[PDB]
Amino acid sequence: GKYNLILSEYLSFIYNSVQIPIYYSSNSELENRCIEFHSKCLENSKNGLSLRKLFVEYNDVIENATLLSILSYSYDKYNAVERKLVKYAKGKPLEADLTVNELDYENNKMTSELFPTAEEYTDSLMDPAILTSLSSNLNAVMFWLEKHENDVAEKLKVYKRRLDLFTIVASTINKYGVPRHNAKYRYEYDVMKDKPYYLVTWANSSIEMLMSVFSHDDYLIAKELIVLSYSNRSTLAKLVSSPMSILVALVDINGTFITNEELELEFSNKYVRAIVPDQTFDELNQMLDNMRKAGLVDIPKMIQDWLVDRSIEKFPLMAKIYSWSFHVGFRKQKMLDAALDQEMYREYTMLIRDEVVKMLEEPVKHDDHLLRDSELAGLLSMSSASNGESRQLKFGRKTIFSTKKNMHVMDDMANERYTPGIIPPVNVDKPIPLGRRDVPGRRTRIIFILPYEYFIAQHAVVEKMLIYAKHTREYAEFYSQSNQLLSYGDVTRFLSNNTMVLYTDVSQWDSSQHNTQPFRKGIIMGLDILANMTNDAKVLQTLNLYKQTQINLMDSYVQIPDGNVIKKIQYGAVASGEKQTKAANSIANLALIKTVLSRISNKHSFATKIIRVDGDDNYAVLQFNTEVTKQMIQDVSNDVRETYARMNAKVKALVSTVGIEIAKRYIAGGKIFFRAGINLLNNEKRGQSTQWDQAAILYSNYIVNRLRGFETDREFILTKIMQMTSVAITGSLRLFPSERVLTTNSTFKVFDSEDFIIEYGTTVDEVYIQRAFMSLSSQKSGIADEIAASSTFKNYVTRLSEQLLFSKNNIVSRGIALTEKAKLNSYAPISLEKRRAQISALLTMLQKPVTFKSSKITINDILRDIKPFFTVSDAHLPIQYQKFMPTLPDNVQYIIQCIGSRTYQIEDDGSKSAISRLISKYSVYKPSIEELYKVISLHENEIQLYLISLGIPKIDADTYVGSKIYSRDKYRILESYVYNLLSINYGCYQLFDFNSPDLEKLIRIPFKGKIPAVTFILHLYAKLEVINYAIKNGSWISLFCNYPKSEMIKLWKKMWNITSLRSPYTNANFFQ
Repeated sequence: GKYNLILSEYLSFIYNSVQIPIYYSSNSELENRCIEFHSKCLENSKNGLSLRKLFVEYNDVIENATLLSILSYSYDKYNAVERKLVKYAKGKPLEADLTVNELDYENNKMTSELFPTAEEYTDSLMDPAILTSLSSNLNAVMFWLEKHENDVAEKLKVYKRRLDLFTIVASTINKYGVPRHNAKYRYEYDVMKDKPYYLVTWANSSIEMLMSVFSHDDYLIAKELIVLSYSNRSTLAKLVSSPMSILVALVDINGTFITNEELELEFSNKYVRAIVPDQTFDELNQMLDNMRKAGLVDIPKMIQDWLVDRSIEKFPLMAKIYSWSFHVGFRKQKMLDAALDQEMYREYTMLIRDEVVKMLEEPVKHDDHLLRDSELAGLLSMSSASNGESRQLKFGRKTIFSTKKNMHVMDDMANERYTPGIIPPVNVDKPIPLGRRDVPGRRTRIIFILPYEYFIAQHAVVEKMLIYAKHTREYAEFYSQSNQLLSYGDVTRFLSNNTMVLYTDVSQWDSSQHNTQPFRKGIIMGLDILANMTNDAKVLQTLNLYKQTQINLMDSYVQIPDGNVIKKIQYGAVASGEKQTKAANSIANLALIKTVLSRISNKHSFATKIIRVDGDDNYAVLQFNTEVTKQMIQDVSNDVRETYARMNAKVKALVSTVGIEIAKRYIAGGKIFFRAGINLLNNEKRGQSTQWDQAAILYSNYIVNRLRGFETDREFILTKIMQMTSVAITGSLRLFPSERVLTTNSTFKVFDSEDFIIEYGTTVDEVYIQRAFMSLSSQKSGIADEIAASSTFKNYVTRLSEQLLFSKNNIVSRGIALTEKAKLNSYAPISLEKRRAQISALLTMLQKPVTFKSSKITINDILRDIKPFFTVSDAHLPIQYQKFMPTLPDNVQYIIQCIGSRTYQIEDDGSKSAISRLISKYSVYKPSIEELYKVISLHENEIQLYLISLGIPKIDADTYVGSKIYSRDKYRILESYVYNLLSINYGCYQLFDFNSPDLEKLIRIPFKGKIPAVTFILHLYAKLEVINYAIKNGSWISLFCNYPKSEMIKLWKKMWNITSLRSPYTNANFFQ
């Protein structure tokens, strides 16, 4: 409820020249009052008359109606930012030390000194790539400063620390003025030329950090980072983060959580003595010395202080610094510099070849259907296919330019130019265009943008590969529905005073030319063995074509931009951009550690408890037949590094007995930690999302950081959302959506009125508003239709269908057409028409609704029914689980202490149902949870046709439609679909154990009717209600269900007619 009020203070703060609160009500008479009040308000304003009496005269509308939005008319130039900033510019501007960076352009020189002409200029190295302005961020920060001006006690100190810091930004920015942005939120050469190139991006990173400062430690860290970042744009994050890799090895283990035979977390009071060889301390000191040499003082001191005792109790600071380092910004170099960095592998290539065969040995011999119809699968998959180059297309009677692979396939199929049998060359004749990957602290990487022939030639095989990984534990990232908690648990498991954990960073090795030969050689060698396992023409061809993509890649060439010219150098390293990138890289990293561990054994005798490959890291737990000593650790560590060295692998390999550190997570003191370094006011690249989507993404990012240990003041986040979600009617009229519009569960939801708690319309006004937004959920797109009617498109839909279906499929066919129609929204013209349509509708929608014949049922409606049948009563749950994830906020951590947490993902796609498995056994088609949901709920006779229409044998189709499993699936599909609509796998909930015995007690549900569907939703609704209460109140409640038996049948019917909601909030979770 505080959002609507904060919004007014902000608008009053920004404009000082009128505000017109717009209300609405499900009630008819009240709504007329709302209409009258709005009119009188506009009339008084357009006469310079007070609205004070009017607010009293319409107290009823203020008190009972729902605020829809706040109208704002201001006749100013918005140049107020220039004026407001001077009050804080009373400081000494920062002076960029143009000596800290290797590459000259990474130094905060003057924009002109890097681009003496407007024709050579490019924001490609500092572009915030976000749909919000630096001008806005400044306004937001000053607004908060004013509000917390008279604060007292500790709140004042927070204000004090922030006021200081903002002065640095204000002083430095004032020296050159505030960079004015254009409509596309892009900063041009005219504004930028007379100012430091990295000025704008730096301001965003600094503003973002300072509005996240609370404690004195935050201030110290933010101050050092904000100041050094101004000149260091390439090693600050790496320098600050390097120590953590060693620190984890230091903290002793006093009680930790492990994984048991049921793959679930379980507390163990075990104690493990961290044993660190003297040499490790030197390595740590060097990292510290380097930090000091780079101008860092406070941060190095803090680590140094921590090093006296190395207590897990005072470790939060080390973690806080580690997360903070990323908020400096991304390292955006020049394509060329990024690209430029680029007998013993006998064992290594052998393992890769063998691993390749195992993953496909069974599918190939049996003559798996997918492998046979692989090419068809690739076409269906094209949607989830990585982007390609911007080609010249022609649909129907028009010409366009698309970068989507599916569109290239349509045009190519039409003009008889579609030839998947022929896998284009990627050498000097056909140079690979290049995509990039920008991350904080690490060097920029390139991405191959190969033609679709490559994806199709690879999709089926990789999917089969991943399946093997799914049931293989070595592949931490893929194994089961497992989350990182299980991986965390596996390491702690065996840790004892006679075992040492060996972690290794291998990110550099993936792009090592030394690596590329053994790599492709191993995959192909394996492919040949696979071919010698079958005779199937379909299988051998798909198996063979994959072999071809590897050979073309063996010698690839790249189009590296160098100014306004596109050079072409011979690339000889394994870059990413393939379909097998993630899976193949995993196979290689695993092969690598297997190879290294095998070599070291010749000297030391250990036991391989576990071996793991997870992303850009790999690790293992070895057990020795004697207590581990510093000397033993030193010997194993040296031999490991030496072995990696012999293979010419630039990798960072450490050894410990208590912790580990890898890109996705780090374990220190038995506890689990996840870096909270997601940048907020600066993005990696520019996409095609809207400001609203971006606002929801920002909130989403804010939530993940907060859960991980970095908290940006919510008031600031709220203000940004206020700026980003606003809309302009005229040049002086800007409309700001209210809290209800923004937080309600609709197609326009941006955030939760209360963090970690998702609410659902529990009032008539909310339901009234919810239905209205849905009406204009999907808008028209003339262009999108032109192509839908285009022959080249129709043939495409029909061609795919005529290869999948045997009999008469329309349920599947209707889906394929609509799927494609949507698969075109990326193409700017189509999406752009949609946003404009959505906005105009939204502008009027905010004004007047009423005419909407509701008939669609959503999750909101089902819950709306159940609520009235639950009797609440205070209950009590004692804290019994020790905190294993320290950074978690208190309210969220409290739930875990009482009910615990999980280590798995809840099936929410329906893949675990028999029907889905059966369709997979015979068809390459992949029905969604939504389609399966509609299909399972059809008449037994229809299900038989649908299964057969997809190639399913009649004996099998008939056997299932009756079997007990078919009915069982019915519950599972609905259960899977519902979990999906409840975001049970995202946000905060994904952490909680919804089957906690402790939570289960608080739910008192008498089974008046043994109807699996109704019993399920009532229990889940009860669990969510109880948990949300704990999250917001710190205490518990017990829920008793007295749902009518007669009513249950009505409800059960409603359950099978639920419409899924699409929104920025929804997209934001998926975005993660």
